[PDB]
Amino acid sequence: PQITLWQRPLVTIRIGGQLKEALLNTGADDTVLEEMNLPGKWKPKMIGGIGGFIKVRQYDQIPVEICGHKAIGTVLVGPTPVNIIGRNLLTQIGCTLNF
Amino acid sequence: PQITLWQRPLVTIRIGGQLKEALLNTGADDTVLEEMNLPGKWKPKMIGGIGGFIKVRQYDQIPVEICGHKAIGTVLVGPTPVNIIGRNLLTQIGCTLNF
Ligand SMILES: CC(C)(C)NC(=O)[C@@H]1C[C@@H]2CCCC[C@@H]2CN1C[C@@H](O)[C@H](Cc1ccccc1)NC(=O)[C@H](CC(N)=O)NC(=O)c1ccc2ccccc2n1
Repeated sequence: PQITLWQRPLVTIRIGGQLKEALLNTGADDTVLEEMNLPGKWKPKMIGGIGGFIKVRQYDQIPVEICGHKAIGTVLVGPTPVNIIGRNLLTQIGCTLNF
Repeated sequence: PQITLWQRPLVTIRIGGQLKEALLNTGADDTVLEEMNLPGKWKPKMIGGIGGFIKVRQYDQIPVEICGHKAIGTVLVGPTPVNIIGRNLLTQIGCTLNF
């Protein structure tokens, strides 16, 4: 589809069997989701942004469905105010910026 | 142009007479540049990111050129790990998300 930027780019995503509201983020390397109890092995990690770093748990090859499209990759989970879908997954659903 | 997301979406911008590199960011509402001197009166503001809140200097109605396209709006200057162009300026140059 085509998404304008007047409003925050919120879309519906399906992960771990649940449907969630995530923000499309060209400015995020990784994908960070609100704390949730996922199955699987996970390594500890530190990621930063404006304001500093926060510790998150890293899960690999997690199947995610973004607005109908299907992708699968790394997902960081932690103390975040919103679900951030980063470039790692955006590339997988053929998403681009145009102006 | 059509920018893919296999690599950080960086672009060259021109502002205050200088050139700086900036990350086109759809997940950001505001535009925050690293600490630099800009003409004009400025007001103290605070913004929150993933790592928390930070203090910034706000400049309104400032002209910015993003890959040749002109935009005029608020620009926040503070201690950020990188220069980011937000939705307030991306909308001005008719930028969208596609896939
Ligand atoms: C600029 C401002 C208006 C304050 N907004 C934002 O920061 C909003 C805030 C939202 C609510 C909280 C959760 C994140 C979302 C999305 N972000 C936008 C979002 O695009 C933000 C922009 C950014 C880019 C580079 C450096 C810092 C910050 N990206 C991020 O926060 C991602 C998070 C991640 N680990 O994937 N960080 C990075 O992509 C990133 C890249 C390089 C870095 C180098 C050193 C230190 C930290 C670095 N972080």
